[PDB]
Amino acid sequence: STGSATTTPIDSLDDAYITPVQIGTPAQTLNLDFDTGSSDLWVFSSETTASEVDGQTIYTPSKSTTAKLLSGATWSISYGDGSSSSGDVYTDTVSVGGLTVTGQAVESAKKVSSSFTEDSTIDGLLGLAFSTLNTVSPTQQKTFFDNAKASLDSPVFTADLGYHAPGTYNFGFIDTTAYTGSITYTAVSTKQGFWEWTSTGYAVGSGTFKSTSIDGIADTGTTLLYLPATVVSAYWAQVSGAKSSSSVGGYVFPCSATLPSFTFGVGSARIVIPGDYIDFGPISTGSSSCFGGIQSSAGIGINIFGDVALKAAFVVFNGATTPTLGFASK
Repeated sequence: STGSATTTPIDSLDDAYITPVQIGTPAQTLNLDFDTGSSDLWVFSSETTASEVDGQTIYTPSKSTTAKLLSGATWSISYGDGSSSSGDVYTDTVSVGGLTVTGQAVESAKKVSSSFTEDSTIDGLLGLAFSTLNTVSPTQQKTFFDNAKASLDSPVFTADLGYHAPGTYNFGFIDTTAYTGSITYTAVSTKQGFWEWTSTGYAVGSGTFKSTSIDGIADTGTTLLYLPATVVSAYWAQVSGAKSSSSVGGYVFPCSATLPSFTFGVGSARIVIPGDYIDFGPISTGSSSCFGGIQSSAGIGINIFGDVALKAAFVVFNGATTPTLGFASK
């Protein structure tokens, strides 16, 4: 089997992407944030504290003929941005782009933090990291991908995120029309539960490539590219008027600037992030100061190849016995 679903930016900055997902019988369609940096599929629901729901579409398990409470199971998650959610657990039929999993754990939110309430466009998350990170207790549950895997034509999914435009998540096949050139594959460590890999270096604009190992994660659920302070300083030093602002919370630059590209290495291959992808717009409405899309990972504890990086590539998440990541230009 295979599945193919369009993913759409939630706003004009590509802060996140939402993908329609069918849950239950008859189908209830919710727009979920596919997150390769976590491993819980959780949704706003009929059980979510009413004051914490503001415009989201909710899952109502009592209206689904295929829903069943996983008795005694609970979940609780907190994300890198400090947001969180928690609740109880159902199993139900879940379909993404024509690919159906029966008995998928659907984590029903009883409580969500303010950032989720305030984002009317995201009805929940669909985690695509390794199932070892799943937060269900007492017995951890499998991700949608883990459950689908044995049914898939090939044990892969691909992320093809758009710059200010829709893109695609495919399951079970590689669309050879969706990228240019070849896909370069690189090793993955699952030791921390992430799609963790080692970039071979970077270049700033037309500069020479610096060969240096940068360990990080491929994370569709993070907006920006977070890299070591050395790398990030070298980038912004090439932008007139750029500086790190503690009051704003990162590097800022004059909105009139022309940003250099940023190249990262994947083995002997190279992915070029155009300068425009690094512009995240005014720091506040009407400001002539703009926020950078490449920021320091110092204090996160891990480097993160978030959407700024991933949307410059066609990315293969290979869930074979020995997992790997593939990157192609597009």
